[PDB]
Amino acid sequence: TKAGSLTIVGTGIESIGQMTLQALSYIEAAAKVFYCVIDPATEAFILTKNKNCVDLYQYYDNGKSRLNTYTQMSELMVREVRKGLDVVGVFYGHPGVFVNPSHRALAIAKSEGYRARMLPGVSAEDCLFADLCIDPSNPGCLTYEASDFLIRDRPVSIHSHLVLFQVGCVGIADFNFTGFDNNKFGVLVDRLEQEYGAEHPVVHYIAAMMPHQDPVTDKYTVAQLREPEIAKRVGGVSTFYIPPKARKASNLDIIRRLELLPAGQVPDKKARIYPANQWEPDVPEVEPYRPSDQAAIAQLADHAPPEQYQPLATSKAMSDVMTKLALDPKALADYKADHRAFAQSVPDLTPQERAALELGDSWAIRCAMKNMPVIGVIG
Amino acid sequence: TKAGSLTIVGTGIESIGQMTLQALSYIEAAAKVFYCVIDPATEAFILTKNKNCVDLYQYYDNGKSRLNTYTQMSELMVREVRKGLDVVGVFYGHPGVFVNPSHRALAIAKSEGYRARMLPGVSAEDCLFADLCIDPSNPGCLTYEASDFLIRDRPVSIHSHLVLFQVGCVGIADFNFTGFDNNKFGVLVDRLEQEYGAEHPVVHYIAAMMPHQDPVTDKYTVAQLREPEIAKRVGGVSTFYIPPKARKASNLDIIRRLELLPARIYPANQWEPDVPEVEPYRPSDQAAIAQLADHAPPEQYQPLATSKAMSDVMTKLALDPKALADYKADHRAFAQSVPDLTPQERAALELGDSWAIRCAMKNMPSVGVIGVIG
Ligand SMILES: C[S@@+](CC[C@H](N)C(=O)[O-])C[C@H]1O[C@@H](n2cnc3c(N)ncnc32)[C@H](O)[C@@H]1O
Ligand SMILES: C[S@@+](CC[C@H](N)C(=O)[O-])C[C@H]1O[C@@H](n2cnc3c(N)ncnc32)[C@H](O)[C@@H]1O
Ligand SMILES: [Mg+2]
Ligand SMILES: [Mg+2]
Repeated sequence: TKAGSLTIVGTGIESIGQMTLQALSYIEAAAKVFYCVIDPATEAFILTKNKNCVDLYQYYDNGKSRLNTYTQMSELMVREVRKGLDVVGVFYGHPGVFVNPSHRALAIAKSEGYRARMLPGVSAEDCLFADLCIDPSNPGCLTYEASDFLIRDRPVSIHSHLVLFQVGCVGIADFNFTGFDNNKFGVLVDRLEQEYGAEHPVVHYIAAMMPHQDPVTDKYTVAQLREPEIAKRVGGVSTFYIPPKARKASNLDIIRRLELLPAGQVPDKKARIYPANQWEPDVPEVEPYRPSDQAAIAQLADHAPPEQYQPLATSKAMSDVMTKLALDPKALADYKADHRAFAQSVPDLTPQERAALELGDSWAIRCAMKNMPVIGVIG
Repeated sequence: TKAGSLTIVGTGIESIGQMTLQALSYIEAAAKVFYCVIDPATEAFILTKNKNCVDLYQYYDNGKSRLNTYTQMSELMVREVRKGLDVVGVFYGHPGVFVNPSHRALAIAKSEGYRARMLPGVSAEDCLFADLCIDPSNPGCLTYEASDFLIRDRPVSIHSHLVLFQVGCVGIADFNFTGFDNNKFGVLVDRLEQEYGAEHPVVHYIAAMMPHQDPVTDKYTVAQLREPEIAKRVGGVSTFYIPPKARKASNLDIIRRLELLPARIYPANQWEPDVPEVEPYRPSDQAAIAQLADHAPPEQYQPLATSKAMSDVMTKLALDPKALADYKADHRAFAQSVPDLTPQERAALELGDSWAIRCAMKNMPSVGVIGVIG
């Protein structure tokens, strides 16, 4: 085994609360930490959990290309990996969603034979779905970088959700500590008018960064984005959400191939899943209590568990070790190095529990933890 | 005006580790918990954190429409809200990403006048970006439900990433405890052949659910998906990633209006067909690295300058839901009861404005919110 590793983790968007349990445990275990976050409470919190940190944010500067900064950020991390150290990089949100230097550093580490992994986090788009009360499933979601959207003439879909990141720095390749002069913003507004029309809604979204703050969820017309006092509200942490303009027709040939309806029958056009998208222009709210809904609610009074339902029935020893593998990176490493020896080290496991842990297979652990007489489709 | 609330939270995809600190703290503080997760170690963990939990998974059944189950799930949660209680619903991953009952329950609670909020979590798409080593920024990302993709003829874009959820149950409305007979999967494969070609890559992705497991990241051709032994590997936790065919050329009219020049970023997408190796250390990269020797902190860079007392209270507001509720009820009273704050710190907390808290915690030299790493 070659010494040295790079694990890159996120902190989420809202200070501290949106960090994952595994991001925290890897930060605490690291030999060195490199971080890039944009609120002071999160920075202070990281500095309590590890005493060998470097702030990557100081490698930005007024008038400096962001590409130069990114090469510097990545080289600082890989230099320490090359000394045989367990290094952790930290980026706000999800560390691989609209983040350049993380992909670069991990690809270099991997090419040179070091252990390299990214742990996912909660992005600004994850926050958007939660705060605007939409699901990417209905009716699909397109996500772009705003400048790229324009330069490569990326296609819109007026029947699906559209999300645009980096709307506060259209055509801007450098940095300033105070803020951007977003004077090419009109080029974006022109594209939106062309595709959606002057009166279609655009939602200006800023997720709350502090736990007591409310999110910004302000609706404007495409035309209203040319007013100055409205335009200056769009900054470095602004994202746009553009809702669908219309509903796309169903394909009858596909409906028959999928056997969803027989030949001769057409879908119910006036049918929608509750609730309606609140941001769409002139769309009425759907009824939550149709007769079929009301009948399902009646069945609750009766209801008991089905015969094939598998209730949880585990032990303290088993639950404890499974929790430990998720929260203690050193215990995980030991388990992976030798399943059998780790399994024999754990007190109080039953023969079936010890064997299931010895194997490590998903089927085995489920048999050991559930009363028997992988399907999670909630979509 | 009215007692009772609903907060919906997620657990992430990989057992326990991918839960957020705030999802955990709201689960602990709740009067009643309702959960729907799909591995036993996460279920066991939830049950150690609150004494009053109900498993929503028992409302599925063989040959029963998933729609009927979703209506029952939402009504059970809102019933406890109507009793004036603080209720938490828990769904695996992000609780609003391809999840029907969460949106339903939140919309009903809001319309009736109760407090209602969703806290975001780590989705299967978040895991996909991390494990396949791709960024939705480059070159854009389209995300669809596989059956909806077919039924409403949703457009493909051959120059952007494509992600498809629910590929294991094409055209299937009901539930079965054993698994799906995914016998309409061929209709999906036909659309992908029409749009991308028989030899184009499709990556079959399953994120690790247990902390010791490896992800499934198996690359097939579209044509290979017709083979019975390959098709039957696609199940209830399977997602597809389809990479771009090629790179789209820049538009000169727009380049002129943005005032740019009339150069691929490292690293290249490993999944895209016939993409060459990009050099990590070009001349410009080598010169950026040389500058690290003499580098010092910029003049307008604002180093953190805070106190133990101020850091502690900001951490407390993020990790203690009842402390947050107390502060939001009365900023003055809360700030007065925090020991050892400076006058500037106490006044900043009383205001609660972002500008005030940032001034209190940083040195401002001779005010920005600017995090563009994309
Ligand atoms: C360099 S990127 C980093 C994104 C981050 N890694 C994430 O996971 O969301 C910066 C862009 O993220 C989005 N963003 C960051 N903070 C946000 C917030 N609080 N609310 C809404 N969008 C935000 C904006 O579009 C911004 O221009
Ligand atoms: C009902 S949805 C729930 C999604 C969940 N809320 C999330 O945040 O990802 C079920 C679909 O999620 C995706 N999914 C769930 N678990 C997964 C895993 N471990 N790896 C890849 N995709 C997964 C699959 O597309 C699956 O058919
Ligand atoms: Mg990534
Ligand atoms: Mg949502």
